[PDB]
Amino acid sequence: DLHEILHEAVPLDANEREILELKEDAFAQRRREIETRLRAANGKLADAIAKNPAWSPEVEAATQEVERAAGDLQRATLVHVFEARAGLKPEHRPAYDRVLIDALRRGSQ
Amino acid sequence: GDLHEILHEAVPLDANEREILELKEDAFAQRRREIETRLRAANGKLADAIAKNPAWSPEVEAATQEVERAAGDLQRATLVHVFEARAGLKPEHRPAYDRVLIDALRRGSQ
Ligand code: NI
Ligand code: NI
Repeated sequence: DLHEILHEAVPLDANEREILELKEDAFAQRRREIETRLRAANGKLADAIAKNPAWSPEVEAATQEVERAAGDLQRATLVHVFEARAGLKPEHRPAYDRVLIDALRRGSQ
Repeated sequence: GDLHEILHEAVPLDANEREILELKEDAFAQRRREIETRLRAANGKLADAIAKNPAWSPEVEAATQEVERAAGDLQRATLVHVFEARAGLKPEHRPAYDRVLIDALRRGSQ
């Protein structure tokens, strides 16, 4: 929810909004792509447990995919934070940082 | 809701099942706190780094990887707990537990 709390947290001029809108679509593609992997991995866990409620090679395999998809989402969200930052004018960025830093510090708790 | 909290609410236990699962539930709860601790420490590491140099530094790359690991750890740790809890259940009560488990998980496939 770092993406959510940062989204529209700082002002944006006309040209900043349009660039950050393109970056948002790129993020949306990557996110939906990871989200699909997560969904498929869950579906296979469903079949596995419904077949045999034990930690089978099926369960382990799907779990690693869930693990990887979970981690990929955290990295993708952080990368987008910096990508969105790079789309700001070199005088607006410190305002973006202060919200980001606090959002992390209040999450360090 | 969370799968751990979906199950905890949806499939109820008897008096004996709760007393039996008490030790294991406390074990998982403290395992979760350890991972939560790791996550918080990772976030403060990112906060301190960006404040020094708002960039993708080695400090940022390392902390992100720590976040990536802890996020994955929680998923596995939760799943292991799900099976551990299932073991301490009466054989008769397991289909209900399984039903909530499979359904809650099936929702995560859509
Ligand atoms: Ni965004
Ligand atoms: Ni539990």
